[PDB]
Amino acid sequence: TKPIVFSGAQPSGELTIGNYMGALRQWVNMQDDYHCIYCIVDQHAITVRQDPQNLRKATLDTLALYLACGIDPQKSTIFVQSHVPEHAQLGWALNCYTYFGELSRMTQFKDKSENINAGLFDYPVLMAADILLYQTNQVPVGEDQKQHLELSRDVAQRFNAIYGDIFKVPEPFIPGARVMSLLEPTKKMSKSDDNRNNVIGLLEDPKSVVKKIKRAVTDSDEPPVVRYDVQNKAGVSNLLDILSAVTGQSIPELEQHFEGKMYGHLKGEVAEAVSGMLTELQERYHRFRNDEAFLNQVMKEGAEKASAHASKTLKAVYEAIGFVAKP
Amino acid sequence: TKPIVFSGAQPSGELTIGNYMGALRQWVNMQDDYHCIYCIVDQHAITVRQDPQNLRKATLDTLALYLACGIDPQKSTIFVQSHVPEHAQLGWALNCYTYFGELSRMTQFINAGLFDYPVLMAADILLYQTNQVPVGEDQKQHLELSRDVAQRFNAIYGDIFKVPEPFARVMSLLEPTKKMSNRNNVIGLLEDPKSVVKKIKRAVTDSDEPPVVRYDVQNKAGVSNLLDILSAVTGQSIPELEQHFEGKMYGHLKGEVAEAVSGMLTELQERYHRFRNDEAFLNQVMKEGAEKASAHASKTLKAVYEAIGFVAKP
Ligand SMILES: N[C@@H](Cc1c[nH]c2ccccc12)C(=O)O
Ligand SMILES: N[C@@H](Cc1c[nH]c2ccccc12)C(=O)O
Ligand SMILES: [Cl-]
Ligand SMILES: [Cl-]
Ligand SMILES: [Cl-]
Repeated sequence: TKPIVFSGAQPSGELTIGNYMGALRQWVNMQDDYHCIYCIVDQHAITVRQDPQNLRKATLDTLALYLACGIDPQKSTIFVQSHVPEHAQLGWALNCYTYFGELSRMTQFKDKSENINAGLFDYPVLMAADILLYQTNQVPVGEDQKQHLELSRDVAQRFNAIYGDIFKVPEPFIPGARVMSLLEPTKKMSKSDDNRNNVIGLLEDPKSVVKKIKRAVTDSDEPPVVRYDVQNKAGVSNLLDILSAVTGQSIPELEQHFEGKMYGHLKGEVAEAVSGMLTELQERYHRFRNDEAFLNQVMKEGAEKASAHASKTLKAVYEAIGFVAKP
Repeated sequence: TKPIVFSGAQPSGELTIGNYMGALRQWVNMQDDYHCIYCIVDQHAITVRQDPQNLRKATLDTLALYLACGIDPQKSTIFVQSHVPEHAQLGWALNCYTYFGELSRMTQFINAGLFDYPVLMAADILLYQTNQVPVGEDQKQHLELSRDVAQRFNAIYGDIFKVPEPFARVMSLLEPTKKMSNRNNVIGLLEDPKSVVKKIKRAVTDSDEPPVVRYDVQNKAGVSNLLDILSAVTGQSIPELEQHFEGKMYGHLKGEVAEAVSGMLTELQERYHRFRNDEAFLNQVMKEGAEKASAHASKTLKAVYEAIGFVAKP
């Protein structure tokens, strides 16, 4: 039986080449060997105040972007969280099996903190419901969500001890390419960066892409030497890693290629490689994003697959708890 | 048209005549002056540890008992809370418009459900455009939170919610200064006439010599409470009962109270056992009640989701 993988996607409308070449692009090629579920978590998004029109548009942006990256709605389950009522239903039930102190001591809650709302406090529980609803075996998680996945595992184990093996206990599972910040090559490229000159978005205009890459930090070696050395030449190594990730050429092959050349040549090839990659992705993105009837059909079928799987686990949860079954 | 009243009923099943003749019986008679909604709140019940079988049984007990008292599932909306997903859905959304300090400052307030259930209660009420909510003094603070959250959300997004408003003296048989709510203080609605008469016989009375059937809450609390119970059941004003009991002792009063209470309870109990043992009938009531409740509630939930900025579920 295929492992079940659950991934939450904030409706931001933004991904970086780091997110894509590092995580998503590889997952696109694993949709046949895993049961991949992608959930656009608009219910988590409103734990911070959102402009309503931006939220709706960014939900569709994110959907069209995942489709353009290659998520196939036939092979995978992709949907909008609020379209599947089971997420909020199980979220409430798991509140009653979650300790108050488990939530009050979350780093995200103290790091987001009297002008705080209960959704910021409670969103770890909704996250646990998102995962446990689908008998999830694996969850891709960054270091910042690690504490949240641990709670989901603790709640699944706590519930199972009381009522039987109802939930699968999820595990972290992070498999690709190493993409660092353009002006700070010792820090991973992050979509949350304040300095946007460190980041290349998948939907960034190609003109701005070449500009940012030409600004990418390199070293003061005289004469310049294009070789991979992360400790001494972090900037040059980062550009080599990005170029290798886009073109498939190995680092040694690129080194021989740039023997005797300046860092400007490396930046030039990186810029046109990345720009070409974003050009292909953006052609697909605009096709999908300007056909909102297609997007609606994807959302409808995705939510129906999601609800059909999710309601099996919710019904088992309600039976164990002692709710009268819905006729 | 008719104002909407929302009432949450905990799945307990063991109501007293104080509950019935104080609140639920008048409620039953108001089903055509109001659009009455009765929600059996099993999702609130699990904020404290519940035995699964007892929770399931008590949910059905409450439904059968409310029907037996005269709640009409065609005139009113009666349903089990967990059968209507819109309650949890709006419950989560309203968490994001509730201050954490509002919940921590709650007097009644350990799992997160016990901390967060006031938000779910606000969702329960606001889903149905509720005008009035009958609340005990212990829930007054909860109702005020629901008003604050509704006004706060409306100020941000427009007038989506209606701001709700708050909407027979039966005392303990052994200590009549406290209300009937030690089961010897209590007369349950599902209590056989033999048990009812025995508890009423043990009801405290004064020591006036000669004993007098007169209403006096200061000096004759026990006798007055018995006159209150009889007045509630028969419909006779207390002064009429005083004239009727002139020259009679407290044994005569207690015998009349027992006969009247048991006569009322045999009607309710015959209906309760007919409904309670008919699983198909209860399933039909819960099914139609959930469908009515969801159709009403989905209207508010869809407006909330549209205002907030969610893509509408296609
Ligand atoms: N909290 C996650 C989003 C999320 C919700 N549910 C999830 C389940 C798995 C992974 C991520 C998620 C984030 O901010 O990124
Ligand atoms: N918590 C309430 C039940 C309830 C839930 N939601 C409500 C809304 C209105 C009135 C009561 C309720 C009680 O214990 O009685
Ligand atoms: Cl990131
Ligand atoms: Cl460097
Ligand atoms: Cl009471």
